[PDB]
Amino acid sequence: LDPATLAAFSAAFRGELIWPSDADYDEARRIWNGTIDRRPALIARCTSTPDVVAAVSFARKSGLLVAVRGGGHSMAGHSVCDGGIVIDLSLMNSIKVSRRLRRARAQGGCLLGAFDTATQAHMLATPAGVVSTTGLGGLVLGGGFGWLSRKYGLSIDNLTSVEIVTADGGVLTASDTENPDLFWAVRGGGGNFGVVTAFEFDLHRVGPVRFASTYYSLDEGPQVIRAWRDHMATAPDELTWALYLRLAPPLPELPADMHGKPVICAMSCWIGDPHEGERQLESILHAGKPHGLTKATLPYRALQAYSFPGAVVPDRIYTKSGYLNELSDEATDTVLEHAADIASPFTQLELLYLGGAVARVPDDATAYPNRQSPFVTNLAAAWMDPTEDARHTAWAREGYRALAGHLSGGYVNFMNPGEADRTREAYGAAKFERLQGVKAKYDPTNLFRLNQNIPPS
Amino acid sequence: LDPATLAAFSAAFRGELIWPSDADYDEARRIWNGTIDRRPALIARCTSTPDVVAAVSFARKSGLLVAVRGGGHSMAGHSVCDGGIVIDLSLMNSIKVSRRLRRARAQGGCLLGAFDTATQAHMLATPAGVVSTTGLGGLVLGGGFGWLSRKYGLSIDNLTSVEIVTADGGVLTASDTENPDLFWAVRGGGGNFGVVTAFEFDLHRVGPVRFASTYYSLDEGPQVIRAWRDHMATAPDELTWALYLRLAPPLPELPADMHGKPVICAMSCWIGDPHEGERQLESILHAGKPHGLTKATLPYRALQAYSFPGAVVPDRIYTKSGYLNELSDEATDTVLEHAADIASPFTQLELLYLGGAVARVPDDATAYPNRQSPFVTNLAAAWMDPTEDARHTAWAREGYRALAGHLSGGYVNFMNPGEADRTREAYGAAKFERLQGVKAKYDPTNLFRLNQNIPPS
Ligand SMILES: Cc1cc2nc3c(=O)[nH]c(=O)nc-3n(C[C@H](O)[C@H](O)[C@H](O)COP(=O)(O)OP(=O)(O)OC[C@H]3O[C@@H](n4cnc5c(N)ncnc54)[C@H](O)[C@@H]3O)c2cc1C
Ligand SMILES: Cc1cc2nc3c(=O)[nH]c(=O)nc-3n(C[C@H](O)[C@H](O)[C@H](O)COP(=O)(O)OP(=O)(O)OC[C@H]3O[C@@H](n4cnc5c(N)ncnc54)[C@H](O)[C@@H]3O)c2cc1C
Repeated sequence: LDPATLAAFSAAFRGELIWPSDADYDEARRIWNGTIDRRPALIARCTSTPDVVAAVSFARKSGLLVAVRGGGHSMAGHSVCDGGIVIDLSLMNSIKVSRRLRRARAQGGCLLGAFDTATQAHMLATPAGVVSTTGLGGLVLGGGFGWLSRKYGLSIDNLTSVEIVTADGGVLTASDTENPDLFWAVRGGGGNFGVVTAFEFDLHRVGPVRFASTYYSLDEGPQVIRAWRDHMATAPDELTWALYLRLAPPLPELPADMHGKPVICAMSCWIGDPHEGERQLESILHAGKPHGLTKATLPYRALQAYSFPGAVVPDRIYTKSGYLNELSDEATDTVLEHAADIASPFTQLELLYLGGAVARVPDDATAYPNRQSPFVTNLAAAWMDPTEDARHTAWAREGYRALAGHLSGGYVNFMNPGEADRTREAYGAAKFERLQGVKAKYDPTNLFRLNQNIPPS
Repeated sequence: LDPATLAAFSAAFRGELIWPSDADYDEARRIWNGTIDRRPALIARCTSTPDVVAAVSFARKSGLLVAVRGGGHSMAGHSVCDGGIVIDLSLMNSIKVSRRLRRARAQGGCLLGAFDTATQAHMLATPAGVVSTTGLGGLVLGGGFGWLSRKYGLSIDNLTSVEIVTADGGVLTASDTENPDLFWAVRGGGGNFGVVTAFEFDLHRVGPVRFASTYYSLDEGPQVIRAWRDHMATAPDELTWALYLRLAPPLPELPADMHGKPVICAMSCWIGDPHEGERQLESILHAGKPHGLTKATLPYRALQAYSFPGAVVPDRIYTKSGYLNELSDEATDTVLEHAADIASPFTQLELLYLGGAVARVPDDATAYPNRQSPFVTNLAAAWMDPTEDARHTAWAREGYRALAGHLSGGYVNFMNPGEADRTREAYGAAKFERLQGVKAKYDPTNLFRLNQNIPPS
């Protein structure tokens, strides 16, 4: 690099720089998806909005490929690059909560767990994903859903404004009253339009929630899934009920006989009065014979911390995901036969139901696509051994292929590293080309292209 | 203030200053103990170690009373002052966790829930308190105990070094090899010796833990508490079992007749193989009939997020606590009789058992006193109404007074605002006077006096 520019950048940067020669480089460059092994020229750990301005201008002037990293959970591996700069936000994880306002301001590098901790100090909360180690940054920019979404919508449905650094180094506010074209785009358009350094959210009061997790044999697979899809079609918003097909974990609540064998793990909660929730959950817990039933009344922060129970975190991941408008009987049996071939104990075939509040938002209100498709399926292969990559990748691909016509769209936040060309299909032509128009205005050179990328014009 | 001193301060300060005229003054100055209503001259929200150096030097030159704020959980209200400066660390909450080193470097404003999130990304953990909103900063400086402590010790038993800003504005490292007198003092000596801007910890791998919570009627109060005190005397380190006497929360797992009436809430976990945990917990669950039994195998981060059942944040608190060397039958009847008079649904009479790894550290190895007393009781009055302060406070004082002589020492982190004169008894003469000698060296002017204070010399 040009020393003057490198020196210039350094003069303006108060964070920590990690070079390939430094000691925390190999670990700083690893992301959650360990199949992605890349070596940046530079890792810039920003500590403030001025730091990110300096890093973005440096990358622009040097012509370095820009990776932005929040929590490192990209299933496509977008948060690390070969030979470019990582704009790493993981040290910007402060959150200010006003109890009086029911508002949270969170930095771009926050983890969900920290966010939930800070808001639950006041018994407040807003929708986010179910794994607490996930970064707020990439989750919100792609939409973000979890236990609270059927009641309160997507994370973007509770976003009130952002502070964002654009590719030319300027700091902008985006809200419904300031740069509203940009505010439209960041609500579902990913990292395409700049580095969000602050997210502001509306918060809701969420007290203890009745929660249940249990396991069904695949022998009862057809009636469980059918009961689930039938019930969710008319369920109240307060009910969330998700199915995860997987090998049974060797946990004491399940008989040793079931351990390591394909099962349906069913998790459900009631967002509302726990007494009503006890009644609602028990009415849906017995479509199959429930094994290893755990029922609890949990602080919301404890529900957020629950997924998923297990001795390790898988090192290698490959996901194939899409939406469904209906889950047909043919589609049910296909999921069940593919679940029966699960090989790794970390792999999950996820069946999620959204709808509710998410569905109620007008389709063009944000850049998030496919609100009106209630089902999400995610074949989430996960494993350890690098020499078994092909078998696990193959399980997720062929499951996806067997379902293909039932599936439409795609959640940008579940895309794998080979799915760069799924961007148009995911958004649809209308949203895609409106996003292209916002990109030509705020990122005309496509400085931000490590994402489900939207080329300008 | 003197405008050239202030102008120098603000020039060196990259954080936020909050003045009494500022919007968010009133909220920034509130702490968790809402009986403490104080108005600082200035709240300085630090964002880095250089910020803390600037604020500390500004306070010293200005002669402002210094309050240090981490998580705001001071039961004595030490984290806000009338007329001084709050050096507020709550925006410094970044955590670096290295999976290879099993190390966590945590800034001095971290909350436990953020720390546990960050370490559990690698299935790692280290002992801390049981409520995730507590500040790491004040908790560790007093010792720190929770679910992992009988197995792995106090938080200070896993602290390997700190970065600390002393009253003269210098930044020091303290460890077993650098400034070891100071390193002894900060491990149990509170905020007396400076502002800790970073804590480094050893981490341990902690996977799923078998957990149980249940409630006993006070009718069976005597046999439950006797079984508890008899069993813990010889329990393995892996078992933690705590009792919380309280009004039963109106939760669906409990019969409506028990709602709002005094009960023993018993929580236990096994830090180890969940199948062995299931065996161990069931052997201790049946000294009385368990009502509202919840059993679960939880990620450790979810165990940390669990406390407490009901999840309501009380506005007003008053605590009386001490250690016990033995729990006699007469002390047991006293605890049961006072619990029967609990008036507020947020109030708890806590019965904890430490021992284990805490008790195997030599007594003089740190400044934390009374490792050899295994029992802790905490009469924690908590309520909403400011016009009823006297009743709630009276319940706590009277309970403590009833216990009398069974109680010795006292955990500095459970002191109330009227307990400044308990510092000597809490530490004991030998530790107190050694701490004074460390105080004479590192804080001779007693600039840091909002704490269980140790005067120099
Ligand atoms: C185990 C696991 C569980 C999950 N659970 C769910 C869930 O329940 N619900 C759900 O909706 N999703 C979930 N996700 C997906 C998650 O939403 C996406 O992986 C998301 O992009 C991760 O965000 P991140 O900041 O952690 O990842 P990163 O790898 O850091 O970044 C992902 C993308 O966001 C961009 N980006 C990140 N931060 C910023 C920022 N501040 N400004 C601009 N761009 C940014 C990056 O450039 C990249 O394109 C899960 C993922 C994993 C791995
Ligand atoms: C609801 C609740 C549950 C609790 N649970 C437990 C538990 O399970 N186990 C346990 O051991 N304790 C527990 N505690 C007590 C806790 O350890 C003390 O309240 C502790 O002082 C909290 O630290 P803090 O930073 O949050 O509070 P603060 O009010 O911000 O600070 C308390 C003291 O520490 C000083 N201080 C704080 N941070 C720093 C720093 N970085 N450098 C120098 N000084 C600092 C302050 O000056 C003050 O004297 C609990 C408290 C509450 C209120």
